[PDB]
Amino acid sequence: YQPNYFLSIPITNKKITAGIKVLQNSILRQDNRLTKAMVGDGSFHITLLVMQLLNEDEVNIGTDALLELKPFVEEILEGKHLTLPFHGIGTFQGQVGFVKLADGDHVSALLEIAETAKRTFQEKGILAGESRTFKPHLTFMKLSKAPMLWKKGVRKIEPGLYEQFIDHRFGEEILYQIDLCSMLKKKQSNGYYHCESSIVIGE
Repeated sequence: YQPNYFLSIPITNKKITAGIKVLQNSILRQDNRLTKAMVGDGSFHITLLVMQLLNEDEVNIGTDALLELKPFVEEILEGKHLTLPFHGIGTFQGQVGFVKLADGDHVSALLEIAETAKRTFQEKGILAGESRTFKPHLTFMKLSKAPMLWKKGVRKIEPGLYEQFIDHRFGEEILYQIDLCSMLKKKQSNGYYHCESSIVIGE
């Protein structure tokens, strides 16, 4: 199915987003027509769960399900913060560029949170989650965002473009806020997705 909503972990560590800005700019000085492929300032996030919310009631139901999820995430973390280290760069078939989530104990915990999120939402009547493997990543560019690129010979992200950032430590994000975000609504003033509601997992 086509999702229109998602649970989002926003990137709040300014060092991470500043490092990505540098990466994006270095790519652009090499090839400036990649401008519209870059994800917008202020939009950086990890997608935790996708879903469909198709009316006002369902948007309210999503918000309820997010609230209900909070204690579950607290249970899962067992008194330790979840730290997500962002290191290196990867692509999905040369069309989507992303900062990689480093391997570690956090990946399994994150996956557990994603599956518990999927269950919590479905038990409230929300079509959520996917059948494909959860592979969290921090997107910085998508060629699909700039349709004219095909139309003029740019049909893959040149791996040389981000060569210098291949083993760049962008930084670490501690899980705290989880946002319920609209994919299709107008973005916030600061560049972030439209947010229906948020919880904090935190403190």
